[PDB]
Amino acid sequence: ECISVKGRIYSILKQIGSGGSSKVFQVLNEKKQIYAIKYVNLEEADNQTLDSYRNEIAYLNKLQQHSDKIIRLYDYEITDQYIYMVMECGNIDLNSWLKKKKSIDPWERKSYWKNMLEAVHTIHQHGIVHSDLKPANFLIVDGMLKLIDFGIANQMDSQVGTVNYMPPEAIKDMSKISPKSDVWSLGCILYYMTYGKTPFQQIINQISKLHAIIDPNHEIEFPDIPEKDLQDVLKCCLKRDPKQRISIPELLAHPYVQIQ
Repeated sequence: ECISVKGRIYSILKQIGSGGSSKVFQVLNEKKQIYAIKYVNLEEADNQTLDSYRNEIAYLNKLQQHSDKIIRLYDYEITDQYIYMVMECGNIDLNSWLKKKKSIDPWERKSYWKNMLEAVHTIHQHGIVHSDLKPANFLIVDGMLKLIDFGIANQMDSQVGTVNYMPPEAIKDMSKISPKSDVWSLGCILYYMTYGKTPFQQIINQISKLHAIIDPNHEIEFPDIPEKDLQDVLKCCLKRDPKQRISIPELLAHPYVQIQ
């Protein structure tokens, strides 16, 4: 049918998904402008769960002003039973688009990489460490990557939670989860954009994958390519020791990102 936020009326074009029962929709306001509206049901949420949603909502609203690589939260209404959020409506999340794409335009990969670092740098400036980045977390809005989520709301339809992007600090640390950890994941994303698979995607035993990820003897292949900067980038993010790992400010001054 049709939804009203705060005021304020919206026709429902489609449903982008069921969280669930978070439920995203393609919607249209009175001016027939397209937004994305995220309904969430608080009916059965507790202290910390609720307080995590508030917190993510809180940052998303504040971090608006610091970068345009964060998804626009235009307006939102929240009660004791639910949340509605009016948001920037994208074209397609990165993960899906990559599965479709057979291989990417080299210059487009560089473009997204800049978009990615930019958004993640922002949240890092405010002392947020996402710690769980996948292509899924990025939305192509008008040919441009935007981070749609800060991984604060860590609580809620197959089993599809991959450890392909997990940094080795996480796994040894059983502290050391820092922004460097976020670099590790971003490396994997580019690596996939670069080479086709993620570093340990070929291994299929989750338990091994882990042992592999944290084992220095296990060496990631970096097949030689035209873009030897891209290779250099890839080599620096996937350095198993955080200290040895490169930082995002340093990545922003990298020839790969800066030189054409």
